[PDB]
Amino acid sequence: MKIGIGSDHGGYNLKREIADFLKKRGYEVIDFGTHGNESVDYPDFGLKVAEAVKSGECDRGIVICGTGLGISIAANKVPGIRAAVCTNSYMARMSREHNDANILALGERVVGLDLALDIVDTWLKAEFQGGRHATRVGKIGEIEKKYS
Amino acid sequence: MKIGIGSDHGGYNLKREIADFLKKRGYEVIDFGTHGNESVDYPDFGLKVAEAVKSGECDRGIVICGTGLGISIAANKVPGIRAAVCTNSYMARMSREHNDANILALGERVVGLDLALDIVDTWLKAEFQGGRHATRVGKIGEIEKKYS
Ligand SMILES: O=C[C@H](O)[C@H](O)[C@H](O)CO
Ligand SMILES: O=C[C@H](O)[C@H](O)[C@H](O)CO
Repeated sequence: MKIGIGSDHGGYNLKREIADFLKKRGYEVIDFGTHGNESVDYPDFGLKVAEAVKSGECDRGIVICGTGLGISIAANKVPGIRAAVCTNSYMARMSREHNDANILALGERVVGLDLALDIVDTWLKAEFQGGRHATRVGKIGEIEKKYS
Repeated sequence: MKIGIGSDHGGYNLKREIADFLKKRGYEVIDFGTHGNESVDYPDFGLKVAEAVKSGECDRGIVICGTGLGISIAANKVPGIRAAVCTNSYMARMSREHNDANILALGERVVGLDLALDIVDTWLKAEFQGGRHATRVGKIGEIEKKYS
């Protein structure tokens, strides 16, 4: 499965580390930048990732900034995107099992590298559980439809 | 200022504790439910708080579920809303300083009571820094306008 990855300059080093981790594990990775330490705007990169997931060019995405917060708020503006800011593996698992998140958000300034790899590992392996969780995900879809 | 709060059954007990904390400090609190431990759907209560913040009936909102994830994703579907899921005081502070978050999201199954009160304290007292952070909040606005 193809993973889209993106960051601002606040998530760029952790992005390089996760790109490396993902390839070693045999995922195909599309990197939407940013491509250096220059100051950039997290919404641009959140959008590239979220649009790639929306359009099926990626199956899922990972977005990284200092805290994860800005880039995932932005990613969540896109209809059909469910971006989950996770700071431990329990949140990562539930974001798959309950919320069927198709974007994982991370904060390079909040979680250390090995904690972030545990989180990414957990999230890639967890599976949506349907049932009442599909019903609730539909109700997120109803919000999107209301403001569309 | 007036604070809207809401939860699903997974966030109901933390909600009661936070309401009590906020009153004690002299905030006006509008509780949007849920009002018991019955199984409910986090988007309904996310929407209620998010629409109250948007309509200016509350100044800011606090939304609570098991992880904070579902309710914050749903709250983020409403234009003009910026819901931040925080698991520590640092994230809470940055979410105000950088992202100008007007909803705090919490997970009752992730953060213990006194940590959650530390996060709420930090979040209520932090202030938006403007500047380049305003520019980036406008680019979040551009995404909402694109899918509007
Ligand atoms: O929420 C966005 C991120 O924290 C950004 O990396 C910081 O603003 C870096 O200045
Ligand atoms: O993201 C929403 C929360 O995890 C909910 O409280 C749980 O699904 C409770 O079943």
